[PDB]
Amino acid sequence: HHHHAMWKCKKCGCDRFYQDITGGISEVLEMDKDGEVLDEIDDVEYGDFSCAKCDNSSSKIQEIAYWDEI
Amino acid sequence: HHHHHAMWKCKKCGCDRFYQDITGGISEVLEMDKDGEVLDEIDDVEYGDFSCAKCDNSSSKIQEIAYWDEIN
Ligand SMILES: [Zn+2]
Ligand SMILES: [Zn+2]
Repeated sequence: HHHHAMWKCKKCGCDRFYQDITGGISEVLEMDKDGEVLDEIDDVEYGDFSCAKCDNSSSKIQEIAYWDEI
Repeated sequence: HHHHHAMWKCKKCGCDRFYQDITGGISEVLEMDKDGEVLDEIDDVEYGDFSCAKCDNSSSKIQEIAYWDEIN
């Protein structure tokens, strides 16, 4: 289910991509007297993909990248 | 462990359950499918302001919206 292939930036050839976290919410389950969250349940919203080398970004990886099979 | 030392309580509600906003950070995709779906990811979330789960009393500091009770 892995190592089947790889996406590559259509502009620079990088195969390592980011995904912006747009927002979300944390359900704090435990905190300490000093005020630090120790246990939580996050529900992050994911956003546009980006290229680690050139920053080519879009909502869909397809526009910014191609699938190179191994 | 500090996991039962006590509880924070809203200075308006008395509620002990708080949220923390996610201002948003960056994720690091490590495995994506031919369909374009993320499998493995390393998220670097940036957290924001606490908000009471009832009041909505909110601040960047839990100490401004709540007080620490003590289980003793
Ligand atoms: Zn690129
Ligand atoms: Zn409250």
